[PDB]
Amino acid sequence: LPDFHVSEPFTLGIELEMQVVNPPGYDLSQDSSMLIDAVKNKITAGEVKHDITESMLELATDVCRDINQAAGQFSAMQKVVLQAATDHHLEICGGGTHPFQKWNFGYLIQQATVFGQHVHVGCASGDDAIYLLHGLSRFVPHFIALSAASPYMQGTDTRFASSRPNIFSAFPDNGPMPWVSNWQQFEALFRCLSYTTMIDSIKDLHWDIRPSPHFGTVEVRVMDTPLTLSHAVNMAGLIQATAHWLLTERPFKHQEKDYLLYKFNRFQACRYGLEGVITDPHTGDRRPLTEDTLRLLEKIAPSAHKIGASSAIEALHRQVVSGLNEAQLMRDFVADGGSLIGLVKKHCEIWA
Amino acid sequence: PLPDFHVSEPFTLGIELEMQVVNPPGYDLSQDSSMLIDAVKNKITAGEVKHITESMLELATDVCRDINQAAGQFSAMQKVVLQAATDHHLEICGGGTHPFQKWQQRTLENFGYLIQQATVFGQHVHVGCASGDDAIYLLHGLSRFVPHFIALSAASPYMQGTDTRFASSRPNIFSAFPDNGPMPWVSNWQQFEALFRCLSYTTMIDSIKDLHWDIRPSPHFGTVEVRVMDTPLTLSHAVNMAGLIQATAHWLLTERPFKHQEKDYLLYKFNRFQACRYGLEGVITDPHTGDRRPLTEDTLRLLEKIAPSAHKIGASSAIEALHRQVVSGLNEAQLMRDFVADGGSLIGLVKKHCEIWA
Repeated sequence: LPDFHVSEPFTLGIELEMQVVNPPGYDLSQDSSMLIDAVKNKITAGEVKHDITESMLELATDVCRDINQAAGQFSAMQKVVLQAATDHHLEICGGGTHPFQKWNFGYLIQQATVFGQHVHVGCASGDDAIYLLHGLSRFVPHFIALSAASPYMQGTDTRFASSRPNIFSAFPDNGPMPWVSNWQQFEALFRCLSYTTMIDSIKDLHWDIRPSPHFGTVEVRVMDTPLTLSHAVNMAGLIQATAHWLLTERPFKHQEKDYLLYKFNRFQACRYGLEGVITDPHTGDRRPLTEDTLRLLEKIAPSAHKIGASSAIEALHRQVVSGLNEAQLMRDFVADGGSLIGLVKKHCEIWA
Repeated sequence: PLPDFHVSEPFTLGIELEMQVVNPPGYDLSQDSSMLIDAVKNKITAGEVKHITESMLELATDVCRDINQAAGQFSAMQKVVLQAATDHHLEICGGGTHPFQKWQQRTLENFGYLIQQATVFGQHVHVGCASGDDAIYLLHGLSRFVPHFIALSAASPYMQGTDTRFASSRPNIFSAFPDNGPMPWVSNWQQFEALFRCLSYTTMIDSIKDLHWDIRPSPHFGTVEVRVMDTPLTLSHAVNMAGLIQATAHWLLTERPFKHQEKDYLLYKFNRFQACRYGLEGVITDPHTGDRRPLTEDTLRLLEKIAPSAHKIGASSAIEALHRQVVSGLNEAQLMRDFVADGGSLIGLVKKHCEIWA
């Protein structure tokens, strides 16, 4: 593995996997490679690629300093993209799963395509990356609940706020990174994992949060892709302010037992969103995520000012206080008599 | 708190087989394994026959001293069950999954669509031990061969009518639950209680029985329970898998051949996946040395180390039959695939599996 790249203070990078739908039926497209081959010169900052499926358009920012910069690169990418979409009679929308799309790892891979948002935070060293990773792992339940946007799967209400994460549960590498206390221990772990033929690079390990020594960042990849660009930017600010608070204040001394209930709390967030309950593994104390998330928001507020994300922190606070659950909001649209086709159309208009 | 760990006679055996009750002439999972059970009330001389899941019949031996006593208790329950079946026009067969069946507690609330799949069927083996520390040592020893147990028992390539491409797909059914796979690491009984105390702080678990681990300790029965295997097509195989586990348990606790450390589990999920997907053709990788070898080869090394222990406890037959299987280059999953490749239907396949069990 290469030396851990020394990145600039808390740099930021965002990747969004958007859905490409084909009107008027509004199911996922399969001919969206021509979208990239339509913006292959119409994007100055950031990057746009596509999956092997052709139903996903990935937008990525370059390395930014704050959410205002990310927001600008996304805004500029959005105009071109929307133009190309219209030019090809296609539409773009966010969300963790397409509501009705129906589909060697055999059948595990034969499930509908899903859409996630990844956020990269710069670190100065490997030991800092490891500290940042463990610190962020504590709020993964919170990051999932705040971004949950995938209640529907193949036409049925799964009851989950975010069902997308269930699609990877059978894979060996799913979930939290195995524990390591520092960068040296991480290199040994990666060395051991590399023994299998399945693992050749870190890119192959789909942990919820993973470090990158080549880019000098820690990557959070547990979130559903948001319905709007602004919410995606706010989640990124949230993660950047938490990173700043963790690394500058070092509020915790990380212990393996901090991860004991990691999967149980992760499940509660996927299944119930902010109404899920988080349990402390050391004391057994339980708290709804709405309450606990408000406490995270108040704790990282000063750090949010410092790196320019206080506006994201304030908006997330307003949303937790009022409820605003996209999962439910989708269910209400449908409960009010709207159709899944209509819901996808609504989401296309919303993203624009 | 958890019960004190019951002092069992070491190496005794308790076996459970969840059998499939199918309905001719369509051969789908039946919804009457109840009237069949009520038909065998009392008839069972030793052991027990119970359901949960109207398509499932569970055959459980009592606590046995050796595999022969076990082969005995099953053979007798089998005759009884086979006759009750005949009188109700139902049939019985093994296998980890029903090849074409499609789906129709406080678990629904929590998991929703995740548990609304097809019924899966496993063989469970309980090995008695003297204490909690011994149970922990025994569990870690057995965790090293979980890939071997799965591969040797693989018999669930089909799921809901479709070929999954796995040898044993049943072990994935619980991949979405927070407590599936290997038990979190603890080094002795004292730490295990601390582990269980932690886990029970959550809503879905108040007892050892709510845990979906591959291998689970039972302070109540005074046993270490291996629960990763698919229910085999025959009773002889079920009995032979129990003898392997018993022989390995004997080798582990008497020779104490490994010095257990958390790093031993590092590649547990990758090796577990290789077994599920390719059966004995799977490759096993050591996390320490990085050595890679197919499960066929590794299973033969296991059979060698446990031959002496098997002789003393009366399970050499199990070991020899397993050895022939390993070098036979044939596996239930491929035999099911060949059947279908040759023109057979999944329905025909189930009918054939009922004739095999009988």
